[PDB]
Amino acid sequence: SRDYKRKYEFFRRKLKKQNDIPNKFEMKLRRATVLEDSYRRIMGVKRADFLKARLWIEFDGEKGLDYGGVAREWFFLISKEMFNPYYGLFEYSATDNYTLQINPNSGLCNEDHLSYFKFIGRVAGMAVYHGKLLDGFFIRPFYKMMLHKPITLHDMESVDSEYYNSLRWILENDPTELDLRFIIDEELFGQTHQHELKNGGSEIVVTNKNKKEYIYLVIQWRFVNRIQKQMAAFKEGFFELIPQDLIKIFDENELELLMCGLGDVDVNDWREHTKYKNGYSANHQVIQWFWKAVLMMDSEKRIRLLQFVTGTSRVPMNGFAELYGSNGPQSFTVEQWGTPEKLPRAHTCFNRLDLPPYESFEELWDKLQMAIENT
Ligand SMILES: */C(=C\C(=O)OC)CNC(=O)c1c(C)n(C)c2ccc(OC)cc12
Repeated sequence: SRDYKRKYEFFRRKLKKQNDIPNKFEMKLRRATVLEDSYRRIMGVKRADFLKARLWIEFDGEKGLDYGGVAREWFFLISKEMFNPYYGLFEYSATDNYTLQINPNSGLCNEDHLSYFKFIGRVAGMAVYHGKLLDGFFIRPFYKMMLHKPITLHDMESVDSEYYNSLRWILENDPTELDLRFIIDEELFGQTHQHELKNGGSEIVVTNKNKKEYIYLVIQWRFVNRIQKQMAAFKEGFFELIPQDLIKIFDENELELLMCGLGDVDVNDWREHTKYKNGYSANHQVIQWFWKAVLMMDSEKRIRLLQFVTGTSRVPMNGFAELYGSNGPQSFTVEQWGTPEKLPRAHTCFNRLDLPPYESFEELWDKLQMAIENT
């Protein structure tokens, strides 16, 4: 089979251009109401295929800009809004994670919530159709639901590890003597909430004979049952732009990468194909601290550092041994430039981090992550 790169190019060949469509899609929005205005237009088009036209976007009556860049800005701005937990469509999967899942209480904000999921679906499809990325990472089960792949216990590990270990225990041992029932206790607002996994579930005991069912119903309750209509509205919109036949070529990792640009970076591969100049070296103290800092950063923040130094996020194929700059090949490198008072600067055309010789690890962390806060 093909690898991701060939897969993508194959996918692009199959995604045929739209003939029977106006040569552009005009929408004029206002930054302060970018959600309401984007929604109204994109959900108002005669046909979804109008969205496949080249994107002619205009913010606030500001006339005369490069539409390839204004659109990229829109994808960034509309993502920020759609995926803000304030609105109640999406919420963080856990207190300790940066990943997003559908909020099952979405309907309480807005009775009309489902049509907003279709909108988000269309915009996601538009990102994929025109080759731009959404700004936001979803939980793995979001990506599997899109591909109609089964949600597994393995998918619980990435989200909630303590809960995954209780269910793995149950899987690997006989739970009969625990006297567990076909119910789920949930903690909300400092109260206990018990839900039937099935009819008369409180009176049915979990054993080795029915536990595979048990684990399945749990996983469903956690990731599917309360969010079926929302996801189904999101998919309808998404599939109005990308035929679901075509998306099945990718698996859940490749799909995340396609839509959003993961998100899973081997820091060892990063470290062993790096150069050092202007006094720095493989074992210099400042460089040790740099590699410590990177190690402890969020996989989201590691990428935002890579975006800053490279140009955009997209680790090359075969790892960091084949990184390219502007003119030909260019390995990731660090140069001892400037003085501790100034932040680090990046030359994207030479994939190089100009890094001052800082005196402390925490100073390095302070200055490095300030200079990343821009993209
Ligand atoms: C509802 C409270 C909550 O988080 O419960 C799940 C808050 N959401 C909104 O007030 C809201 C606003 C201001 N806008 C423009 C919305 C559009 C769509 C939705 O759909 C859920 C909610 C919105």
